Amino acid sequence: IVQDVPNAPKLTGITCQADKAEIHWEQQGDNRSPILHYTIQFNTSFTPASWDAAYEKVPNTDSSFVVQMSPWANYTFRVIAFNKIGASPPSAHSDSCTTQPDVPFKNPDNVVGQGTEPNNLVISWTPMPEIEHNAPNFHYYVSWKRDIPAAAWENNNIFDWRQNNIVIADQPTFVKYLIKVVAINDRGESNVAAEEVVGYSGEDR
Ligand SMILES: *[C@@H]1O[C@H](CO)[C@@H](O[C@@H]2O[C@H](CO)[C@@H](O)[C@H](O)[C@H]2NC(C)=O)[C@H](O)[C@H]1NC(C)=O
Ligand SMILES: *[C@@H]1O[C@H](CO)[C@@H](O)[C@H](O)[C@H]1NC(C)=O
Ligand code: NA
Repeated sequence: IVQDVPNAPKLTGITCQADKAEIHWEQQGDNRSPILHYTIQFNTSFTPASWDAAYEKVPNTDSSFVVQMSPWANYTFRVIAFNKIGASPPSAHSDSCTTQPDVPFKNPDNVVGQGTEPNNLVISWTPMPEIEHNAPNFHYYVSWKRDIPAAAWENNNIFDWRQNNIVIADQPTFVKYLIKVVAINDRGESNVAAEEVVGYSGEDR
């Protein structure tokens, strides 16, 4: 038998719920090599040119699948069929689903407090991409204080979601600080308590 990758599946419909979508499709021929699994890909209005995997290796017996959707986003999906020869061209993309705003569901990862020079303290974190913003006017709220009884938190709003640090200067060398980096948007601060990270001014811990 002469084999080839499968034909593009036909996306037949979609159901858009508040926090999930059910995508439906019909395979269109396996060109003589049984379909092994499907991949459901998705793109958003934030990064429309990027197609990322919503789910890989979806069973060959499924003709529909439920995928989770994050708050404040528009999503369109497409399906690719795979057989031993390889991947089929993608199906046409689905109609879009729009999700409503909510508070952020996480705070930034990799929070570090460390000086780069003797008398400063640099607080850094990994920026959260737009799909994690969850509502308009997303910003980071950075707080810090010396680990001294009665010391008050000093705070700073960072409205640039791509910014990954703040530099605090005129600090004593090698002293301890308690630090927090919280995600906040129009709906409120995130629903997960941020970890109080221990940091040190100067270059040593
Ligand atoms: C996901 O990517 C597709 C393109 O691969 C987007 O579809 C294009 O959208 C523009 C309008 O923004 C149309 O003018 C083009 O004709 C589109 N056509 C398709 C046929 O490719 C789609 O809008 C993107 N999804 C989201 C949510 O941005
Ligand atoms: C969704 O698409 C509409 C229409 O293009 C746009 O006005 C809106 O900004 C988009 N929303 C998000 C969260 O990307
Ligand atoms: Na989101």
